[PDB]
Formats: sequence, C-alpha cells, structure tokens
Amino acid sequence: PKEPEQLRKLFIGGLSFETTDESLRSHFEQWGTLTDCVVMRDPNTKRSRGFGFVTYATVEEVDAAMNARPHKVDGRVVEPKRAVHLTVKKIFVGGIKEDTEEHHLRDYFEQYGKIEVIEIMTDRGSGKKRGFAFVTFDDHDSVDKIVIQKYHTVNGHNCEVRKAL
Ligand SMILES: CN1CC[C@H](Oc2cccc(F)c2)C1=O
Repeated sequence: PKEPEQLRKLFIGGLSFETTDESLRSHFEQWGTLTDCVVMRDPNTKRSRGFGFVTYATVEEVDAAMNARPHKVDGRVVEPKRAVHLTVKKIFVGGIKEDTEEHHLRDYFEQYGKIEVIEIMTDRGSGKKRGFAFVTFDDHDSVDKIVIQKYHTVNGHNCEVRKAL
C-alpha cells in the first residue's frame, strides 16, 4: 500500500537554469528511489523556469531528503518544499484543555523539528489556561509534516493543529 503520490513529492524552487531532469534526478536519488523528476521549462524556448519537482517512492525518503538540506544542486542552493504553499514555522494547537503542560507539547512536537518557542495560552484576566497553544519551530518542514497528519494525540487529547499566521 503506497502512500498517496502527493505526499511523496518535493517541489524544488531556486534551480539553476542549467539543471536538467537528469542532473536533478542524480542529485535527489541520493536520498531515495525517484519515481518522477521534472524540470519545468518554457513550452516555446525550452528555457528553464527555475523550478521542478521530484517524486520519491516513500514518505520516509521525502523526510531523508528534507533532513539533508541545504541542497546545492548544480552549484546553487535550492528550496525544496513538500505539498500541504503557505510557508510558516508556527502552529496553533487546540483542544489541549487545562491540564496540558509545556513538556507534553515539547516531548511530542520535538520529533517533528527543533522547537524555539512554546506558548501555552492563558486568560488575560484570570490567568487560567485557555486550552490552546502555539509552537514555533526553526524551520517550515516541521510544520508541513505536522499539518498533513490526520490526527495529533497529546496528553491523551485529540488536538486540532493548524498553521499559525
Ligand atoms: C504545491 N505547489 C506549489 C507550486 C507547485 O507547482 C508545480 C506544479 C507542477 C510542477 C511543478 F514543478 C511545480 C505545486 O504544486
């Protein structure tokens, strides 16, 4: 049972105009089997549009490629992103109620990426927990992995997680 193809793709921006299907493939095959690899070109001039995409056989291979950033492809640092692009480093986490603490959020979310800020929201008047939080990571891929999951279970609660700002 293969993961949906959409979840196995990486959109690569910032390509050198000299990158080809073949050179993009040779680079990204270092992190997995590529079932597809395309440089986007103008239909008349054939000149590169400066971006393309690759499709891996599995999501773990996407992860491996993302974990190997920064990628210098044909002499230029490129910008790979997965499909979810609203590129942000912060998430809203809702439904955590009053008993969820910082360490619950950190122990779970730290496995998606490096956390810089955890903000458990409290009432401006009473100080009581409001039941939601924001987590800021050092990089957008953490957020992208998070928001494509169907479910997040933290401190026994099924949470609603969305990109923030
Ligand atoms: C999630 N996004 C935003 C841009 C990207 O657009 C494309 C579309 C086709 C080929 C390609 F190489 C890139 C995409 O599908």
